[PDB]
Amino acid sequence: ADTIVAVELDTYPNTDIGDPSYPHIGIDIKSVRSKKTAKWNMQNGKVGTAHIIYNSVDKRLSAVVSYPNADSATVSYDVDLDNVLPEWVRVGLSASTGLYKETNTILSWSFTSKLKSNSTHETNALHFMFNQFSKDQKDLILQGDATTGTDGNLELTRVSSNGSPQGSSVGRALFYAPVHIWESSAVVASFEATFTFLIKSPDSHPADGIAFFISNIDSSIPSGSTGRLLGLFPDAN
Ligand SMILES: N[C@@H](CCCC[NH3+])C(=O)O
Ligand SMILES: [Ca+2]
Ligand SMILES: [Mn+2]
Repeated sequence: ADTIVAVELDTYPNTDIGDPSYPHIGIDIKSVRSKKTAKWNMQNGKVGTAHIIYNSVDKRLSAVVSYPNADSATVSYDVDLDNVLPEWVRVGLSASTGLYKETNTILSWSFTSKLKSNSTHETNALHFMFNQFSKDQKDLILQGDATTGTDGNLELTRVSSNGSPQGSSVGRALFYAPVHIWESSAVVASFEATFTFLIKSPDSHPADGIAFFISNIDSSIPSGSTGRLLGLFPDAN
């Protein structure tokens, strides 16, 4: 019942649900079966950076994911998000572990949304930036196992004191304020997101991934959306 648009950093290849046979980045429109993917040379224990951009003129959602000293991966999909998402949405980060696992640590997260009308000098805009997350983060909605304040970080999935990730975990953080991605007099609407992330696993096979998403405002973690479903989807349709 939730409507989900997402960019996925999928760390575990579930080839039965259309994943390529490698860690990849994907654009997901209302399904975990990415409309478009690109190989991603994920680096266990390194701080990666994800960038997501879109506008209403190009109607192209794109993402680039990089680490220091490495080539980047990029993926794009032509989609009019005004025909997918409602006029008001929330934006968030989601992550999961299954029988395979990893830390899903967010060190920073920023977002900008702009609606520009045909009115002279009439931009509407939201921008937030989190470089340091705190124990009691009132401008975030945390769902599932997501916690804030450990080392100034957002831990999307469960991690023990000692610092090792737990399997079968799922968590999300959504920005408190609803975001307006369309208005009747808009001539261009754009958003961008950036997050930095540290995926570390004691295992050779980490799972399952991190996603930036945009949903209906009332979105919650669907049942059984641990593991391959990334805390985003009720199933693999
Ligand atoms: N209180 C919930 C969600 C509502 C946010 C209110 N500041 C949380 O733990 O994130
Ligand atoms: Ca997967
Ligand atoms: Mn995938």
